[PDB]
Amino acid sequence: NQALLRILKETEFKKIKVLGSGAFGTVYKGLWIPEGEKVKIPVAIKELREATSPKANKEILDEAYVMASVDNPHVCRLLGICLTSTVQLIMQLMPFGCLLDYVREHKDNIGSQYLLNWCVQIAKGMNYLEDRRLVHRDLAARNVLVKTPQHVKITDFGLAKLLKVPIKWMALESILHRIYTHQSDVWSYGVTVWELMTFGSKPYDGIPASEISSILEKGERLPQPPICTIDVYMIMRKCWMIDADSRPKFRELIIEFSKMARDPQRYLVIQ
Ligand SMILES: *CCC(=O)Nc1cc(Nc2nccc(-c3cn(C)c4ccccc34)n2)c(OC)cc1N(C)CCN(C)C
Ligand SMILES: O=C(Nc1nccs1)[C@@H](c1cc(F)ccc1O)N1Cc2ccccc2C1=O
Repeated sequence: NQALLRILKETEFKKIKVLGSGAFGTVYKGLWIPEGEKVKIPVAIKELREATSPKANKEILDEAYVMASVDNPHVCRLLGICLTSTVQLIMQLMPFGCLLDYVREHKDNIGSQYLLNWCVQIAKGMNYLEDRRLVHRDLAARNVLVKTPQHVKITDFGLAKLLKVPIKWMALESILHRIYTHQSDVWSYGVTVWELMTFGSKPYDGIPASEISSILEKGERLPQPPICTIDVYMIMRKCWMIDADSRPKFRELIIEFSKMARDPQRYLVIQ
């Protein structure tokens, strides 16, 4: 469906300032000024480094059409694309940033209701992606954007396969065998929840990435966050089982966290 994706000209968007760096390009804050329109729309612009992919623009545009057809409240959608010597991707701006920086900036004012609400919404977005046969591969708190404090969306899924490796978020079968499934995303979701329950701590802080596979093979896992009760830590612990098919499904994670969101004081102990 070609109509869903905007083909932009260089004069239809302007970069204002730099938001951050991705794995393959810089993300800017900018304005989208559609031709023959009286609108100037705040957007996020990601410009890929030139000649970083082997695929030509014809194949990259075909892949971008898929990213422009997702229809879910908790999943980001590609708005436009500009095909010059470099590819430039345009998306709606999320004014509050990524969820990792948000829980760090607002650590003192975040209660149990917010945290369990985020776990449900992320599992809903991931469950929609599994239904659409899309594998994320890079699910982390840095890739969960905040449109408003209680409305989050998942971004940058399928980026590796559509075109330096995030070891501390990957399932063990992905580290050892380069296998990426929807159950492989369940592992990363478990780490993402761990980032939120610790209010943005770094997983395996101080441990080199080359030792991570040895640590997981020994049986070590991320420690229990202090605010988590035993019922909450066991779920994220089950996301880290060696057998990917013994991990919980996203449909089950939605139900488990939704029930806890009914009685948030019973499951998260926050001062
Ligand atoms: C933790 C990363 C982050 O996203 N930080 C911020 C994001 C903002 N808005 C926004 N909107 C849509 C898409 C993105 C985006 C997507 N990708 C892949 C990104 C990579 C790096 C950075 C942004 C990316 N971002 C935003 O708008 C106000 C602000 C921030 N932060 C918190 C400001 C940090 N920076 C200025 C130092
Ligand atoms: O554009 C993206 N992120 C951005 N952040 C700031 C501005 S754009 C990212 C992406 C966006 C989205 F809504 C959903 C899934 C995604 O994978 N995509 C899409 C795409 C298509 C073809 C080649 C590269 C990319 C690529 O990197």
